[PDB]
Amino acid sequence: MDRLKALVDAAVQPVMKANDIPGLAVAISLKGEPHYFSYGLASKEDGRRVTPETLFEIGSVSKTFTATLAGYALTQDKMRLDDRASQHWPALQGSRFDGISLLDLATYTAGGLPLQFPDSVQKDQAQIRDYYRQWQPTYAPGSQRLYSNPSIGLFGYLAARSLGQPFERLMEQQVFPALGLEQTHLDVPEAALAQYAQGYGKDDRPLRVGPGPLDAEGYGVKTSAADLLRFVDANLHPERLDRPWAQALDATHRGYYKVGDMTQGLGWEAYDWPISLKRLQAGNSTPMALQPHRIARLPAPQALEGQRLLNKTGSTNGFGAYVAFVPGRDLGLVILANRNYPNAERVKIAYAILSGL
Amino acid sequence: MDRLKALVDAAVQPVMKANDIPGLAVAISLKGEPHYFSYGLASKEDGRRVTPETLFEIGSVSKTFTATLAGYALTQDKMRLDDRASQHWPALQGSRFDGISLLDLATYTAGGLPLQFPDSVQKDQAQIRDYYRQWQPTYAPGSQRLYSNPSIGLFGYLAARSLGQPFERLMEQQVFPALGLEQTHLDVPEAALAQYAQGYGKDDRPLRVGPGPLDAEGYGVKTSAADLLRFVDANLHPERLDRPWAQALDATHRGYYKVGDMTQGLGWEAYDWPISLKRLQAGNSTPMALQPHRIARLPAPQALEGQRLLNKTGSTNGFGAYVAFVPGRDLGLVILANRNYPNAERVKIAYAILSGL
Ligand SMILES: *C(=O)N1C[C@H](NOS(=O)(=O)O)CC[C@H]1C(=O)NOCCN
Ligand SMILES: *C(=O)N1C[C@H](NOS(=O)(=O)O)CC[C@H]1C(=O)NOCCN
Ligand code: NI
Ligand code: NI
Repeated sequence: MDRLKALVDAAVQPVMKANDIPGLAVAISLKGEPHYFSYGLASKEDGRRVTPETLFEIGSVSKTFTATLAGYALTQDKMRLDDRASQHWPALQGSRFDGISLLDLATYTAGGLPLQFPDSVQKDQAQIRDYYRQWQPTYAPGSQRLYSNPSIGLFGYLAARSLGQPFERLMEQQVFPALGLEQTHLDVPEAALAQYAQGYGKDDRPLRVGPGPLDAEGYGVKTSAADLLRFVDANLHPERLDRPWAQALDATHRGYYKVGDMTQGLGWEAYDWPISLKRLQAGNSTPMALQPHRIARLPAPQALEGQRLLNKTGSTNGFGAYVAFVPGRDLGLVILANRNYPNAERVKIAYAILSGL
Repeated sequence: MDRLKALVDAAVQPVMKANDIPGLAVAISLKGEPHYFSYGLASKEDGRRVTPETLFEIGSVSKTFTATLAGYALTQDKMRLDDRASQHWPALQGSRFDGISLLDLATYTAGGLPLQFPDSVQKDQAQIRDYYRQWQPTYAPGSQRLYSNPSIGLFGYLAARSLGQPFERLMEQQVFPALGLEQTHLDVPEAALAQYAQGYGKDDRPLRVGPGPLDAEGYGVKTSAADLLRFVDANLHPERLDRPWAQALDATHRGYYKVGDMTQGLGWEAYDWPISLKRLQAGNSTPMALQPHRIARLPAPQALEGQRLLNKTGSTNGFGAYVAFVPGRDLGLVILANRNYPNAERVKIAYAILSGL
């Protein structure tokens, strides 16, 4: 494995140095076997080292887990993607969500739901409900992609409602276990807190993510490199799971439209593979997150398999994560850092590694 | 026996409906007498009905047969569980299998051998050998249980080598006949193909298991409900076979360590009986098959008899099998289906039946 070791060292170390990244865990799945590389410090104050068991905040990578729950709800015939959103929450009946579908919410095409909830919306059922009740669209549903936590957040919350339980309960009791995961959480238990890395912000201050409205659905997962690769491996081989959970994962591997080179799935975003580093970086750039883009809608849902790269970026104030896999090559990659360093740099590491596998 | 009929019907029918199972064969050994219940279709195409003679793929239940061959090798003083793996295959000498025991391989504690051979390893001796020669442990031997086909596959293969014959020949010529079995096969003969059920996959496609490296050892057995109950009955009363085969069966009823509620034997996995449905389901859950678990090693091997439930689950892309017995209550159960439906559902059927006996 010294060959893989040399490749990963060469990819990681220059970027860790250039971005002053205290700690970074890599997990690679190659030819059906895991490989771990654990760099630096989980905490600068007490000098705890990064291991494959260190817990990191993965931020928006959480959307892939949220998509998995929604996938399950489909397999159980509890909801359908063409359902009107308000079908699954009576409180929204009569609002604009009578005419917005679950698919629109999942794929950020509801009509201009913002990146975040207004700063005034606290983590509170009534305030979240009221926000959606009063929300006035900027566009007609299904025409403009605008990356949005309130959009996919609602999708996840409605999936939970369709299954008749809180989102958090379903994730902790059903989803994580069904995926073969045991070190993956929405709220890190007391027993595992010693594994929780410290995050380091823009100003080098220690930071951990605080609560917010629909945080669990949008950006709330904490996990290790080892457990996140287990998730990637389930995505590569959904047959490691029970039938309905295999089907749930399959549902997150279906593309609905294109923006530039990117095909939008549930949570996952896909690309042809190979693709240039420059194009992959463009798909993961700040304008992709912050600008609205017209969508090019596929005539039918497209299976995101074969020679394709499926990926997701995620950040919190103190953390930067990236996950990617190539279904047709059985390659899987996880890079978790305890600094929020640029998306382009994460893609740089991933590309250098994947290019050499 | 309409009373047993009422119990079995009530346990089976709802689960068949819920999981869209085309065909399911139940065989129960109660107080030393067999009872068969045969539901639905062995093939949806030609409407052939399930009978106690229908052949199903039992997947990982095959491991109990593999363990029995190893049990025989032990009785014939051809190998010992403490033996270094490479003692029984000179080709592995100089590899990590110089420091891994037969017991490690049998009980999935070699140090991180994966669930499956990499898809790139073909059913070929050289490729299988090279895989093992190049393999590097994630963990120290004897410390972590990670369920693995290459692991127990090697155990069975090495047992065969110790006896001086191919694994397939030993199973067909010696093991199956010794157990009184005539409808149990690694490869179904032409004469019996009309009995071989069609399997039905995740997507409802007609599926039968295809060849793979060490498939015979890990998951390759096809058998009927009647023949598999005959095997269960041999397990309940080993003294019913020739002395060496009685001893071979006894060897598979010895526990070496615990993980949660489960005591690990050779092939067989054991629990106290009675135990809650919830706990029995956890023992047969996805995290059990996919997560590494630190083992709690027993001071000496524990005889798996009296008030205990010994069981094994098994699946292929198109089939789902479950077998269980309670030595101290002389109870035996076989449930074979031609759909790979969730482990928890199989346990639900079995628990409902066993609790009513
Ligand atoms: C997800 O991690 N997001 C969404 C967005 N950036 O998109 S990404 O480049 O695809 O990750 C803004 C940052 C981030 C969060 O919202 N993270 O949650 C912590 C602050 N709300
Ligand atoms: C055995 O049937 N296995 C082992 C594993 N699941 O464990 S079990 O729940 O104890 O059965 C994965 C699936 C399955 C197979 O490997 N089946 O053979 C076909 C794929 N190699
Ligand atoms: Ni594959
Ligand atoms: Ni008895």
